[PDB]
Amino acid sequence: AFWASIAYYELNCRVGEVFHCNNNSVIVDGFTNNNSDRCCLGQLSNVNRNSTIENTRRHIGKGVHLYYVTGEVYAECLSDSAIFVQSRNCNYHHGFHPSTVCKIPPGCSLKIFNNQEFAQLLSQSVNNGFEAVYELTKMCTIRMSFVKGWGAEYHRQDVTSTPCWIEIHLHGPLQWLDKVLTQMGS
Repeated sequence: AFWASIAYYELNCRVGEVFHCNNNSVIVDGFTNNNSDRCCLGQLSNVNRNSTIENTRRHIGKGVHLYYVTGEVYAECLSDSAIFVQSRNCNYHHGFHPSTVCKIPPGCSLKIFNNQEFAQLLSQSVNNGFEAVYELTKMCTIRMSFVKGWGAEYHRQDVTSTPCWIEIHLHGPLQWLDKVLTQMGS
């Protein structure tokens, strides 16, 4: 019923409740002043907040727009300020460092998830060990931050280093994975 679930974070401390998307076209903004399709970060709260965070939480602006189609996810940077994505899947696709972090230019869009490759990987690994088919678990979760980058070619080198970011859990890919592990024993 929910293709995914975005959990918002501030540095290393999670913030607000997990948002579940029962829509396919879901926007994640940061503006201010209840709303199905939109997931607004701006109406959230944190005390551990501060200047360094306050400042970034204003550049999120139009934020990001995630699209789920046919079993594939897309991300368009609606914010006047960049967006940084790290998807093991999106990477494996373009043959990137499996940990590469992708900068989606304001106005731009990128396919952070391809289901076809996934199902491929999955079956391509079932006959390759359990622990293998399991780490494919790491693929069902994408993590994107706002404004400030991280990982290689950045001062910040782990998402926890950024003032704000999200975590997107792809249930579809997670579901199968289980069903595969399950049948890998009985």
